[PDB]
Amino acid sequence: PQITLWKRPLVTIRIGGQLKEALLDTGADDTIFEEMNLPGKWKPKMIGGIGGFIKVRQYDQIPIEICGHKAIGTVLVGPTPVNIIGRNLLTQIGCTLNF
Amino acid sequence: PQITLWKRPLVTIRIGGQLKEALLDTGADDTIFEEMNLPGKWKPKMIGGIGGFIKVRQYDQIPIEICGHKAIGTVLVGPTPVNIIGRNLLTQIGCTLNF
Ligand SMILES: CC(C)CN(C[C@@H](O)[C@H](Cc1ccccc1)NC(=O)O[C@H]1CO[C@H]2OCC[C@H]21)S(=O)(=O)c1ccc(N)cc1
Repeated sequence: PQITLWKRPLVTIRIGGQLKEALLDTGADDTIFEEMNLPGKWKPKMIGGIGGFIKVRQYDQIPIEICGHKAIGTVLVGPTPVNIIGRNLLTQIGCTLNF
Repeated sequence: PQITLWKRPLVTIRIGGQLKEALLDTGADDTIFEEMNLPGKWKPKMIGGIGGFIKVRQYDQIPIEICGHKAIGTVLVGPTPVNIIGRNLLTQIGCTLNF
């Protein structure tokens, strides 16, 4: 799709068979979801944003479907204000900025 | 232009006698720049993201030039680690997400 930016670019995603809303976020290097259960091993990690650093759980090679487009990559779980799809997955679905 | 997302979407912007690098950020509601001393009236504000909140000054009707495209609107100023062009100005320069 072509998505304009008068509203937040929130899209429904499928992750672990569950539907969630997430923000397409070109200023995020990484993908972070609010607290949820994901299967398999995770690695403790820390990441920084505008307001400081947080601790997250890093899950590798997680399939996610974003508006019907498949990605498989790293998903962090931690105290983000909203679920965010970052460039690690936006690149996999072929997303670009255009003006 | 078309900007891919393999790397951070940093572009040159002009805000006064300052040429700066800023992130084209679909996950940011409003433009926020690193500490600088802009002219007019303003309003204190707190903006939140990963790690918590920062205090900023909100300035209105500030003209900026983004890759040669003119914009004019709200610019927040505060201790952000990265200059960010948010949706408030991305819309004005005709920027969309496409996949
Ligand atoms: C978390 C988002 C809902 C909101 N943020 C914009 C977001 O794009 C920031 C923008 C950003 C970019 C770099 C540094 C700080 C903030 N990215 C971010 O936090 O990404 C994190 C996940 O991937 C990592 O890569 C970048 C930081 C990590 S925000 O910076 O907090 C923000 C919030 C409000 C406004 N008006 C402007 C910006």
